[PDB]
Amino acid sequence: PQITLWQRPLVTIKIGGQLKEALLDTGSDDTVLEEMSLPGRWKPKMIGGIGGFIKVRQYDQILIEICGHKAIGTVLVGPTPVNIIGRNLLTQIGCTLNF
Amino acid sequence: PQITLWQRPLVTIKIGGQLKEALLDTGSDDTVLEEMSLPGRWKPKMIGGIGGFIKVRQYDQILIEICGHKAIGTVLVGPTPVNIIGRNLLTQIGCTLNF
Ligand SMILES: CC(=O)N[C@@H](CC1CCCCC1)[C@@H](O)C[C@H](C(=O)N[C@@H](CCC(N)=O)C(=O)N[C@@H](CCCNC(=N)N)C(N)=O)C(C)C
Repeated sequence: PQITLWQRPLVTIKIGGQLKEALLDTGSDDTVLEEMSLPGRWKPKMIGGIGGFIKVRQYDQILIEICGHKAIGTVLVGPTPVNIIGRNLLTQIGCTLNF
Repeated sequence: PQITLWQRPLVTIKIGGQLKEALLDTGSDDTVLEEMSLPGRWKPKMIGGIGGFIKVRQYDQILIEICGHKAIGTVLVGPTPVNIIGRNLLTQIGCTLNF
C-alpha cells in the first residue's frame, strides 16, 4: 500500500498472539514495543531517543506480522509511549520512502 | 528519489543560509533541528519522545530547501541529538511510505 503522511502511519500488528497497533517509523533503527507478554529469553539494553534514554529488554527472533506480512527479528520491549516499527523490520517488508 | 531503508534516510537541507543534514522521520509529527542561528521571533514549546520531553523554541514560516525541494513551515529548534524532518514538511514535499 502507498501510505501518505497526512495522518500518523499506523498499522496493525500481530505479535505473540496479541493484536496491537504500531507506528511505521523511518527515524528509528529498532522496533520498540510498549510493555507486553512475550516469551523466551531476553537481554537488557538501553536506547536513546528524544528526551533521553530508556531501559529495554531485547528479544531476538520474534515473529511479527505487519499488515499481514511476516517478518522475524529483534524487538525491544520497554517504556516507549507508542509501539514503533523501525528500520530493522521495515526493510523486511520491503518498505520504501518515495518523494 | 526512491529511498530504501538499509541505511538511515538522510538528506541534505538548506536552512538559514546554512547547509545541514537531517533524517526523514515518518514517526515525528514535527520538524526538530539542533540548536541554530535562526532569525526572528520564537515561542517556547514542549515536545516529547522516547526518553522523555524536551524544551524547544518554535519558529513559524521558515523556508527550508529539502533535498532541492522548497517548503515553508514550523520549525522547532532545540536539544535534539539529530536533525529531524517530520511529517509537517514531509507532506509538503509529497513524500510517501511504500510497501
Ligand atoms: C529511536 C527514536 O527514539 N527515534 C526518534 C527519532 C530520533 C530520536 C533521537 C535519536 C535519533 C532518532 C523518533 O523517530 C521516535 C518518535 C518520536 O519521538 N516522535 C516525536 C518527536 C518529534 C516531534 N515533536 O514531532 C513525536 O511525534 N512527538 C509528539 C508526540 C506523539 C506521541 N503520541 C501521543 N500523543 N500519545 C510530540 N508532540 O512531542 C516516536 C517514539 C513516536
